Amino acid sequence: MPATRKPMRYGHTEGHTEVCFDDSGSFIVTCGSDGDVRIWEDLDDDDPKFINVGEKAYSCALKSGKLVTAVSNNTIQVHTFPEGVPDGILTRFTTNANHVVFNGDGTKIAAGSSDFLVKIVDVMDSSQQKTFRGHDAPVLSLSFDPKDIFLASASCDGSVRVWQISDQTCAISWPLLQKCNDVINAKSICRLAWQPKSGKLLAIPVEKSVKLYRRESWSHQFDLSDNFISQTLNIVTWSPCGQYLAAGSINGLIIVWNVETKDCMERVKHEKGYAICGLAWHPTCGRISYTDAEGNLGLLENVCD
Repeated sequence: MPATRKPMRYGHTEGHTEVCFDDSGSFIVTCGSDGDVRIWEDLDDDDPKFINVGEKAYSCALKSGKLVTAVSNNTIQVHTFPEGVPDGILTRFTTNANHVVFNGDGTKIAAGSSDFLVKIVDVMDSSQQKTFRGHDAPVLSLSFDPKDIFLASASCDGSVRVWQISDQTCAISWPLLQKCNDVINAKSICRLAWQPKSGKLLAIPVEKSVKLYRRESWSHQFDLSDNFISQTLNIVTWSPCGQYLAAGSINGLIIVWNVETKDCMERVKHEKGYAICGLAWHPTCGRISYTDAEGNLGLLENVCD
């Protein structure tokens, strides 16, 4: 039986919209350009709990009861979650940040901004910060190595780079992306993702494929492709076991692969063809939540049934 696509529902105003599951897996958590973070029981929840994090949210990450958001006063801030108690400011940039992520155990965050910088900050001690310098245009996306050795970044300068966290050096850079000056002009936000457990592979959406590179050697392993992908892939996310990978395209396609066998497990088309800009795998079940550039929220169930 194929994955069942519940009907998408309105989540936020139009614009970039992110999604994850809460720590328990019982809730879907979205954040959007209206500056709200919404907490949904499911897609039938007509009264989701809200956290007003600012006038506009660019990105949100959630781990172990800490909600970290990039908002339009150029700060990276913290709230407790789901309570929503303000818990301070972790760092700032001279412009907005475009992505913020937690590391594997939730003790660190990384953020990337339109002033080209990447910063890692200790969640419990904002005085502990590391800055990664080298990108020549806005940073689009970040992903932590689960082994806490490396951090990957994708940028409007056309590069995907891997950084060594301990000394902030650049271990490798692949010129895989199209160049542009502003995030609004990016063909793809290239929401790349490290493989969860071993971190053996880094998955990068590039044109109509997902490219898999091996850690430490930075060698290309193989690509995941499909005849149904007709427009650029925007975002990937792994199943928590590291065995499956989902990708979302700029024209609304969601596709799932078994990464070991490269078998295609699922394909789901967006009814209106909006770009997938948020995508998340449930922590324990075959369930994938996703959000699109129009602010809508969807849910796939019985994934890889």
